[PDB]
Amino acid sequence: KRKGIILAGGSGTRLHPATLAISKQLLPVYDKPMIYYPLSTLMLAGIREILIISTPQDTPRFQQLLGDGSNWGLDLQYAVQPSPDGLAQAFLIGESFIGNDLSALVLGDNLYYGHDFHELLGSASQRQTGASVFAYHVLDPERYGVVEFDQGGKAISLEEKPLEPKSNYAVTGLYFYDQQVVDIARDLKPSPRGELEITDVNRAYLERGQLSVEIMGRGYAWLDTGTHDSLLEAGQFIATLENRQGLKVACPEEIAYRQKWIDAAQLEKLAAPLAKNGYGQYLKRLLTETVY
Amino acid sequence: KRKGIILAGGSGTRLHPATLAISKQLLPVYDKPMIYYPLSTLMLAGIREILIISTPQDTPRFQQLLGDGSNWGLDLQYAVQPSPDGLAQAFLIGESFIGNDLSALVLGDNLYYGHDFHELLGSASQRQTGASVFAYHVLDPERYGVVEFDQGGKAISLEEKPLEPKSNYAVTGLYFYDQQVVDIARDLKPSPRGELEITDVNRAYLERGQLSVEIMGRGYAWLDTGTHDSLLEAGQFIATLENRQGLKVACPEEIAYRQKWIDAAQLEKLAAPLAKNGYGQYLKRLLTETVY
Amino acid sequence: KRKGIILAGGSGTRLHPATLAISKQLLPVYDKPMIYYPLSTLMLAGIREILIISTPQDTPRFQQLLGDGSNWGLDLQYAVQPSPDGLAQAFLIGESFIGNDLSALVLGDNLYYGHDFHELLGSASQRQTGASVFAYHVLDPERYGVVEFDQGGKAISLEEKPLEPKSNYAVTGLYFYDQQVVDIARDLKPSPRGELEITDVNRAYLERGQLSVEIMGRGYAWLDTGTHDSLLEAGQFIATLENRQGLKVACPEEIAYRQKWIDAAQLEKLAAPLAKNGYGQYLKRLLTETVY
Amino acid sequence: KRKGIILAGGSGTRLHPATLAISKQLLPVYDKPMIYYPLSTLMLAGIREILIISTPQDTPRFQQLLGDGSNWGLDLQYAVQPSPDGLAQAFLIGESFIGNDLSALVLGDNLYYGHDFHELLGSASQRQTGASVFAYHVLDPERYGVVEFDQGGKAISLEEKPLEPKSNYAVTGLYFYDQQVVDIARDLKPSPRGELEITDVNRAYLERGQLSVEIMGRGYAWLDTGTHDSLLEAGQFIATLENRQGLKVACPEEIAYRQKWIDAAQLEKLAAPLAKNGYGQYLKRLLTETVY
Ligand SMILES: O=P(O)(O)O[C@H]1O[C@H](CO)[C@@H](O)[C@H](O)[C@H]1O
Ligand SMILES: O=P(O)(O)O[C@H]1O[C@H](CO)[C@@H](O)[C@H](O)[C@H]1O
Ligand SMILES: O=P(O)(O)O[C@H]1O[C@H](CO)[C@@H](O)[C@H](O)[C@H]1O
Ligand SMILES: O=P(O)(O)O[C@H]1O[C@H](CO)[C@@H](O)[C@H](O)[C@H]1O
Repeated sequence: KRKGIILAGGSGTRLHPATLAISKQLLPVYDKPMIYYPLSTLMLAGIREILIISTPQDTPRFQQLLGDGSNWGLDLQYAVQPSPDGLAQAFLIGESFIGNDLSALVLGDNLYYGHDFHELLGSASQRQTGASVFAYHVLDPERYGVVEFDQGGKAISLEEKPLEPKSNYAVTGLYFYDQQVVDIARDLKPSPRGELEITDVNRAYLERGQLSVEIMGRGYAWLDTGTHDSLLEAGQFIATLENRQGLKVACPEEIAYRQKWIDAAQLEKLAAPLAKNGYGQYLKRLLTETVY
Repeated sequence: KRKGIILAGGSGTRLHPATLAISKQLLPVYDKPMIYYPLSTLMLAGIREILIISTPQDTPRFQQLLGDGSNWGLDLQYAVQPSPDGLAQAFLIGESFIGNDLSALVLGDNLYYGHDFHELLGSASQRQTGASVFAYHVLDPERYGVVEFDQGGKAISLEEKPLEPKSNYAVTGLYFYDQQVVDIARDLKPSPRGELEITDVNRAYLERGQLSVEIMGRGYAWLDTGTHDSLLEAGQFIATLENRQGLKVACPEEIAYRQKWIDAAQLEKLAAPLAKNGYGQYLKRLLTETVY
Repeated sequence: KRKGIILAGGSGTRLHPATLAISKQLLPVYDKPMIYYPLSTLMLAGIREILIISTPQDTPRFQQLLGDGSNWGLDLQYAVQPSPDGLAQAFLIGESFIGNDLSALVLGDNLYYGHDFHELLGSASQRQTGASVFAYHVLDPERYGVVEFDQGGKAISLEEKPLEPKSNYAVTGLYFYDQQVVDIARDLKPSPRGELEITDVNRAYLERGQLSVEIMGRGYAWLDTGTHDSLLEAGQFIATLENRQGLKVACPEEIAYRQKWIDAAQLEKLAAPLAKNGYGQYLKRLLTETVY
Repeated sequence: KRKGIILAGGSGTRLHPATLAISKQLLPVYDKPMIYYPLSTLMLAGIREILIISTPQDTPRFQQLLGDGSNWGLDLQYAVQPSPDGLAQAFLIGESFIGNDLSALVLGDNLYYGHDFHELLGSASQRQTGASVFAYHVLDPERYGVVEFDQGGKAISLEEKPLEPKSNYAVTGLYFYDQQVVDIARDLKPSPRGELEITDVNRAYLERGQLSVEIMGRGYAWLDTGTHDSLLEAGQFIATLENRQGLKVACPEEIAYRQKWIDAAQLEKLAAPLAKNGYGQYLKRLLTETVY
C-alpha cells in the first residue's frame, strides 16, 4: 500500500494579480481545475489514499472542492504548509499520514499525458524498496532538477537548477519512495536557496545505490502550468485533445469508475448535479459506451 | 455625472467543474482577472463611481480584490444579486446607488479591444438623454440580443435570442442610460424565460424614439468569456497583443494614472508590493516612458 | 519487405484559398511541411521504399522537395492521380510499384504522435498476411470510416461516413496490406459517392476473417490537417511539444540517423546548408547528444 | 495617384524547411495566403496599381495566383529581385514602374488590423510631399528600425536594429513616398550589413525636415509573420477574429467590391468557382448583406 501526497502549496507573486483571487492550483486548465490532473495521476497509479498539502488560505478551498473523496472512492485528507520551505517538507508535514507505508509525491502544477502512462506508473508503484523518479528531455533543464547518465544509461548525478546542466534531462515532479524517506528528510539542511530540497532527498537514495531513474520518452507530454504562458499552452493542449476525441483527460470520476472504485450507480449520482453541462453530459455518456 | 454598474453575478453551471473552484469573474484572462476588463471599460468612459453586483458568495471576494477603489482613484461599492432573474434587475438592485443620475451598465464577461475605443465610449457617455447601445456583426446572432436596421441605417427592432435573427448584429453587453431607466425597469415583467431582460429595457427606449444604436465596427474586438473555449481564445488574444507591444490591455492602474486620477507617487506605491513580478515591473516602467 | 504509399493528392478545397498557392500537403504544420509527418510515419514502421502519389500539378513540387530520397537513405518514387476517384485507386495506380510485396498506405494529412508509436507500428508491419488497421475513439465518427466491435472486442462491421455511426471508433488513415490488396482493389465498383473506397477494401478483408483491427488508445494523438482550423490546431500542438522538449516531431533526418540509414557524416552534410536556422542547428546538436 | 509596391522576396531561411516547399509569402495565414494581407493594405489605401517584387523562382507563382489583377479591379505587375540586397533596392528595381508618381511600399510579411485603419492610411496617402511612416510600440525594438521622439512628440532619430534602442517605437513595414525617393535611393551605399536600407531612405527625408511619423496606437495590431511562431500566432489571431465576426480580414474581393472597383456581377463571377467552400460562400453572402 502506497500513499500519496499532492503538494499544492506555493508562492503566488509570479502569478499576481491573476491569482489575487485564487491559488494557482484552482485555476482551470481548459475545462477542469488544475489539481484534477496530478490527482488523476496518483489515481492512475492505483493510489486511493491521498493527502493534500496547501497554504492555510488555500486548504479550505481545496476542501470545499474535493471533500473527503468518498464520492470518488478515495480517501482524502488535508494539511497545511505555513511557508514554502521546500517540497521536501512535505515529508515532515506528512510524516504521520505516511506512517510506515510506501508513498508517492506529486506536485500540483505538473501535468502528464500519454499512452500506457499507467503501465509506466505501475512499474514504479509496485516497487517496494528504494525510490523511483522520471526523466524527461527538455529545452531548459536549468529550470529543473537535472540528472546525468553515463554511456551505459545509468544515472550518476543530480543537480538542482544548475547554471551549467550536464544534460538535457529533467526530473519531473512525480516521485515514488519506500519507508526510508521520512528519516532521510529529517536530516536535511536547508539549501542556500533556503529550502529543503527534494533533489537532496533523491540524491540520498542515489548515494546508496537505491535510486531508480526511468526515462519518460518524448512520446509523453509533461507540461508545467506555472506561468501565464504555460498555463495557456496547456489549456490549448488539452482542448485540442479533448475536442478531437470526445474524451476527457484527467477526469477523476471516469477513472474511479474504470478502476471499479465506484459503480454505475455512484457514477449516475455524480452526473445528476452536473447534467446542465457537458461535464455531466460526459459522465452520463460514459455509462453507455465502452471505451477501450 | 454618470454612474457605472458591473453586473458580475452568475450561475456558474456552464464553466463547470472549473468554476467549482471560483466565480467566473475571478478567473484570469491571460494575466489579470476577468473583471479588470469591464472595469477598465467603464474607466475609459470616464466613470469613477461604480457599483459591483454579484452573488452573495462572490461579493466578499470581489471586495477582497478591489477594495473600495481609493487606491485607483475610484469609488467602488457593492451589492448582491441573490438570484439570476435578469440583467435588468441590476437597475432595481441598484436603484438607490443611481439616484437621480445618468448611468451605464456593463456585463462582467464582456471584453472590448480597439483603436479609439475611448472616443467611441465618449460619444455615448456624453449624451444626456435617452439610451445608447452598440451593435457588432457576429457569426451567431441567435445567442444574443439582436438589432435590425432599415436601409437607412436606422434601428427598427430588437429581439433577444431569436430562432430566426433578422440580422447579424448583436447588441453587446455595454449600455448607457438616462434617468428614465429605473422606472422603466420597475414595470418589466419577467420574460417567459423567467427573467427581467435588458432587451425589454432597450426596446422601451426604442418604442419612444429614444434609443441610440451606434455601430462598433469589425475593427474592434468584442469577445465574451463565457465558455471554456471562448475563455481560452480570449486569453490567447490578449497574450498575443501584450507580448507584441510590451503594453498591457485593461490595466486599471495605468488608466487611472493616465486620467490623472492618481499621480506618479500613488502609482509607485501600487507597484512596490508587486515588484517581484512583471505586473509591478510593468507599473514601474510606466513612470519613465511616454506611451502615446 | 513492405513498401509504402503516401496518398497526398485530392483537390483539398476545404483549405481554399490557402491552397490556390500550393497543395495542402506542402503547407507547414508549425515548422516543417505536412508531408513530413506521414512520411516519417512510414519511416518509423521500417519502410524505406515509398511511392508518393499526387495530383499532376503537385508532383513536381513534391519531387522538387524530397528528391529521390537517397539523402535520407530512402528510395522515393512518384506517380500521379489524375482525378480524386478514391483512396483505393492508390493500389491500382501503384500496382507495379508494389509488385509481389507487402505494403502500407498512409494518407497525407494524417498526423500521429505518442509513446511507443514505433512498437505499435511494428506489430502490424511485421505481420505477413491479411490486413491491419487502427481504430481511434473520436468526437465525430460520422466524418470517417467507422468500425464496430462486439462485446468481446472483435470487429464486426465497417461503414464509411455513416449518418448513424454504430460506435465512436474511427479507422485512421494508415493501412497495412498483404499481397491480396491489388486484386481486391481491381474488383471494386465506385461507391455512390463515386469513389473506390478503402473502406470497401477493408471490408473485403473483414468478410474473409483476415482484417486485424488494433486499438490506438486515447494516449496517442491522431489529428487530421484537412481544414483551416484543424491545420491550425495541429500546428499549435506540435509547437507546444517541440518548444517544451527541445526535440522535433517527425524530422526525417533524425529518424534516418537513428535507424542507421544514414551515418554521422551524411547527417552533417544534411545540416550544413541549413545551418543559418534552427532546423540545421537541431540536426547538428543531434550528433553530440544522446537522446533516449 | 500613388502607386504601390509589395516587396515579397527573399529566402526566409527563418522559415526552413517549410519554405523549401514554397516562398514565405505564399504560406497561409489562417485561411488565405500571406500576400493577401499587405495587398489588401495597399488596397485600403486607395491604391490600384501595384508592382509585386519577388525572387526569380517565386514570381511565376505569385503571377499564377494573382494574375494581372483585372478580376479584382487592380492593375498588377511583376518584377524580380535577383538577390536580397535591401528593401531600398525596391525603388531601383521599380524605378520605371514608378515614373514620376507618388508611391508606397509595403513588405510582404507585415500584417495590419484595426478600427479606422482606412482613415489612418488615408492621411498618409493623400499627402503629396515628403514621406510618411508609422511607429508602433513593441517589446523588442532591437529587431527593427527604431525611431526616437523628443518631449514634444517630434521625431529626432532613426536607427536600424540597434543594440541599445532609444525607444520602444518600431517603424513598421509600410512606407509612403513623394517623387524624391528614387533619386534618394540612387545615392545609397550598402550598409555594413551589406544592404541598401529603407532606414537610410527614411533618414534622408528626416535630415531635410520632410519625414512624417504618425503613431499607430496600441489599439491596432501590427504583426509580422517571419518565424514559425509568429506565423502561428498570427494565424490564430485572424481565426479568432474571423470566427467571432462571420467576416473576413483582408479579403481582396470584398474590398474591391466595397470601393466599387468591381460590381455585383463581377463579384458573383468571382464566387462561382469557389462555391464548394466557405470562401466563395463568404463572397456570395456579401451580395445580400449590408455590412457597416
Ligand atoms: O517547482 P520548483 O520548486 O521551481 O521545482 C520543483 O519543481 C520541478 C518540477 O516541476 C523540479 O524539477 C524541481 O526539482 C523541484 O525542485
Ligand atoms: O449573457 P446572456 O444573459 O445570455 O445575454 C446577455 O448577454 C448578452 C451580451 O453578452 C446580450 O447580447 C444579451 O442580450 C443579454 O441578455
Ligand atoms: O479523407 P476522406 O477521403 O474524407 O476519408 C478517408 O479519410 C479518413 C481518414 O482521414 C478515413 O477514415 C476514411 O475512411 C477515408 O475514406
Ligand atoms: O524584415 P527586415 O529586412 O529585418 O527589417 C525590415 O523590416 C522591418 C519591419 O518588418 C523594418 O522595421 C526594418 O527597418 C526593415 O529593414
